Amino acid sequence: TVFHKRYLKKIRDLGEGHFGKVSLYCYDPTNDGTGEMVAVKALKADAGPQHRSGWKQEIDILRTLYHEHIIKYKGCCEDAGAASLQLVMEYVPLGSLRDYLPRHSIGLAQLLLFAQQICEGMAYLHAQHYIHRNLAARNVLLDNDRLVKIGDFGLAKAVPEGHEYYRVREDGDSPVFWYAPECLKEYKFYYASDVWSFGVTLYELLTHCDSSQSPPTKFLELIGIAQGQMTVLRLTELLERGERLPRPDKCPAEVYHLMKNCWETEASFRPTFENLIPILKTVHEKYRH
Ligand SMILES: N#Cc1cc(Cl)c(C(=O)Nc2ccnc(NC(=O)C3CC3)c2)c(Cl)c1
Repeated sequence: TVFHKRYLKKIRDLGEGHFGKVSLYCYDPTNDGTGEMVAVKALKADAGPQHRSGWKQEIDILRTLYHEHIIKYKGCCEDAGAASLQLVMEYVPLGSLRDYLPRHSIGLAQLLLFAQQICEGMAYLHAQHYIHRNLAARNVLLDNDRLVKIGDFGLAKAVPEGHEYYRVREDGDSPVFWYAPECLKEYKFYYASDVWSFGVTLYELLTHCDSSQSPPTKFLELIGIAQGQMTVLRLTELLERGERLPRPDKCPAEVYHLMKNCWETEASFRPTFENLIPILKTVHEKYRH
């Protein structure tokens, strides 16, 4: 699929991803205004070869993924000004849950349905031999009150069939407050590491993405702000001591125990995304009416 820059009409900026900005565009070749709304993710024109290779990877991965709980790849547009490809994705009407939840009081059963859907999209992603490496409520988009879609794949990587992990490197933009201890210490990302991040994402939905209850806030309240280059080391240590994010207000005790099970120090003790699907289907059924 191909898109033409001449027919793209900018509405407003949607935000910042891993490898650039996301903008709301009205693709209208008829010139009336009835054209379909598209989310266009662009690579910054000033980025070096280290990001240009990572951006091409993001497009390639999203183009090969097809699932109801994963943002749809619409096509590619030739960016004449940046000499790269502009990622054309579907416009998810309600946006990210990080922006949606603090302003819209969403029921317990409804949030449980979202987590179930995240697990469904994540199980497919793992079946296609890919790790997300950036699972957070910030990267979970809402299409309607009963439908959720996984957003950005800037940090997503292909796990080669022979191995169960992918070796990561030192980076300042790493979502460390959503990362398992094995990613922070041994620099290894397993399929179980995405399950740890889901547990954190589930914690966010249950707090209604309240920034004062957010993972960086709660962990920095424990670590402190005057720890030099040892913020991640102090994070690794508290996670080893068995310290975890607190139970959100009105969150059921059994749901918090599922969270803690996604937060097992040992990667092998953590449930897979396939194990979580029938479990969340039942928990959602219990809390619905
Ligand atoms: N960090 C980060 C981060 C993560 C993601 Cl996944 C996005 C993103 O792609 N958001 C999208 C995509 C498509 N439609 C909408 N929809 C809306 O924004 C509607 C409210 C208007 C939002 C952004 Cl911008 C920043």
